[PDB]
Amino acid sequence: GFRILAPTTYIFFASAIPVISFGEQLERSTDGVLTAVQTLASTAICGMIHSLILGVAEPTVIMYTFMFNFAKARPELGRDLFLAWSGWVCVWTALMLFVLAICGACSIINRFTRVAGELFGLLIAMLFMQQAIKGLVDEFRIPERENQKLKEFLPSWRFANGMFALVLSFGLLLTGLRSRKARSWRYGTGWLRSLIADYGVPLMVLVWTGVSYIPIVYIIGAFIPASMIAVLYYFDHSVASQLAQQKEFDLLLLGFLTLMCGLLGSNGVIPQSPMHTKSLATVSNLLQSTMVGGCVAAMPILKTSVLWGYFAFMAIESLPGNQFWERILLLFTAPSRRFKVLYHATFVETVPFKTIAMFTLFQTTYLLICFGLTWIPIAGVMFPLMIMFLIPVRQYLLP
Amino acid sequence: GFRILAPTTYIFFASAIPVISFGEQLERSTDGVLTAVQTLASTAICGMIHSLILGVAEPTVIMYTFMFNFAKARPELGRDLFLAWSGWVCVWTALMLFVLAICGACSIINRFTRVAGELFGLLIAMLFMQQAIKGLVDEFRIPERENQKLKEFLPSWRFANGMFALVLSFGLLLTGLRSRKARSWRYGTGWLRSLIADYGVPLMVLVWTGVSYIPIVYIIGAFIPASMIAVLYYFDHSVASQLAQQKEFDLLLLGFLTLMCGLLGSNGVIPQSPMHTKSLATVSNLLQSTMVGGCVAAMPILKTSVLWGYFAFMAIESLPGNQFWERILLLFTAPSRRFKVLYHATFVETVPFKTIAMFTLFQTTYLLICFGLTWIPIAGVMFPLMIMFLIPVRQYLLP
Repeated sequence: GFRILAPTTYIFFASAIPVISFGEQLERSTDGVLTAVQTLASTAICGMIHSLILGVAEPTVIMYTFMFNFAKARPELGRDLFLAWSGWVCVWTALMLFVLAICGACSIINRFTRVAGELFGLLIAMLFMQQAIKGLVDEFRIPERENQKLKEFLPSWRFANGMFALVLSFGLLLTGLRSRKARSWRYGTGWLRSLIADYGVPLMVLVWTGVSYIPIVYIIGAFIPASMIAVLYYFDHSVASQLAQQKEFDLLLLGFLTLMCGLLGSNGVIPQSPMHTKSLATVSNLLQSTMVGGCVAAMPILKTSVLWGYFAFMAIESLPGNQFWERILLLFTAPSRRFKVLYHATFVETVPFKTIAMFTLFQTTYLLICFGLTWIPIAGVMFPLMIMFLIPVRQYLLP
Repeated sequence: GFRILAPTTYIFFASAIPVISFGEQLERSTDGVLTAVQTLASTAICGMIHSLILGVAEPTVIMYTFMFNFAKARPELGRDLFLAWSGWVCVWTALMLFVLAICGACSIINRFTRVAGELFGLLIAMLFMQQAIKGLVDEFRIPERENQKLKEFLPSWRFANGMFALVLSFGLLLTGLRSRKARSWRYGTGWLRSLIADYGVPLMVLVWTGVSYIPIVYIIGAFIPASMIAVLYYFDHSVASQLAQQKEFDLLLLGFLTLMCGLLGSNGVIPQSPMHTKSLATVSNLLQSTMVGGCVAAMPILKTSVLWGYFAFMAIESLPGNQFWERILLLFTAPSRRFKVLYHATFVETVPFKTIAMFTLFQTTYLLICFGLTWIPIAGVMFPLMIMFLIPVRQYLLP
């Protein structure tokens, strides 16, 4: 009992915050049509089923968002219909997962984790910090979409938005890095050290929210996002398999549920799976996701610019756990101080010339291409294919 | 030419910021009677004379302030008179320096620097961070002393004061520590590294102010502060002598000038002297203090909650350069992680038992005594004597 209780307590909190974050990310991105709790169901239901991985990632929210752009501008699909349009999209999505399924899943292991994923994890954090800055911008004049001619808006912008967005956001960022850091903090007590460390992010929810409160032809055309989402989730959801079953220690299934949660209103999350596994070498998803059922009423009771402190924080968190970022820094670094960096297991002796680390320029080029393309439609459609066209091919081209 | 130009450029900037800070510290503490520039003269005049040390320290401003409390509450001395009351105080002050002078100066070297000063430097930074927090508080409702019933005040408090005090203050603190830090910043260019490091504090003036703008029986009784100020300035001004003429490489004079700058409207500054000396082993005060004459018109042209980011920053800066603080931390530290701290030259092998480092409790007790006493009059008078009564005596008592 007490043994599984600890991982469930920890992982529940570390899973809910980005899920409710992506939730209100839909409360705002989708004009209120998709709420903060409707995101909680797409994790809690499936988590309670399983007969970590499971959650709602930002590709889910970004292609939900793009679907919103696909339906809202096109003449007569507008809104209100969208709720089920996700359903008929999840028909083709489910069937793509069914067609490829375990047969296609057998091949995934070799290419993606070794070279390619480092671009994925960085595009997520890139666009995630961007959609943290837009959230900083939201604490001034966006109230128009929220309401019209309201008492709040006037001098809560150039003035009160300072506190609002700025203070609580970055303050949460800094004081919340105490979570990742507090284990080896020198002047502290070991018995409670990891009490403040492990739960440091939601503890900083409470701290910073105490500081805050101190004051159809188209249905045929729906095969494209399904087919693409297939190749995307084969990367993410099976990276949960490649990362939960690591060297340190029903792959189809998803489709069955895509039709479900598509008809009502999920994937293998990249950061969350690894934290779940290390508990048993020093069952359990139902307890967490039951308390995510408690988080459906707790996002209610819970009842905000700190959130963007998360968006940016949780964006920054995958910087050190990303060797292509260590390469982007140690690429735009200097020549002479580079010698003082003696620690750096990724360079190694065999390629002692920094010109042998020169390619990173092309990983970067492909990423900046994909990011310059994500901010626009058509190409905001085709960003996983940019990965597939270019990166599986380059492996032979490399030397 | 170019050789002295560099130290004058650096030291001018590093000297003005606290001097103008203490200046408006008087614009506010002394109800506007003592301005930001009247503090600049008490450095520039004397600096131009000398035939670093010289400046205005916070003991000067704190006993100027206490003199203000001595005159404002007492029935008929009130205000406007105060300007010259400092003069007749500087009569007794000058004469105390004259009476003790070089004869008394001969004895100062042995006691203070070795054990006692560590309490001084910490009481300054303590009360300095406090008077940074009061400056954070000033960006809301203090406008009453500034004016009555003004357009600014209403919703520039719970709202616009957030930005005002909070943002610019702590933001300056963090980004301004780039000054002390940027020398060994790894991913940077060596040719300009110290350009951004050395001038990082005033460069952060410009950065954060670009971020800001983005939007008589009593005359007989005057011998007490003179006599006390004597023993105080014998510590500070001669610590400038003990620190400029260190082992790495007109002691009376002050009195003559005390009568001067007392009649019109200074000391050896603790942090500033050492930075001046290391230039010549790899004359000059007139150039700096001439450009402080330029800072008299530049505090004008210059023409603010960032300042308190300094008060607190410049308060924090003397934490690492203070072994009694390293002791206060490594005193309230933990037992088991203390062993991992292996770096710590102050503990040493001879006293390997942490109970031999136990006394710090009495240094601390005397400091918390003196700070609990500084916030009140009578005892806010007698804080250097608390040093003299207790600390010169304890040296024999110690073991």
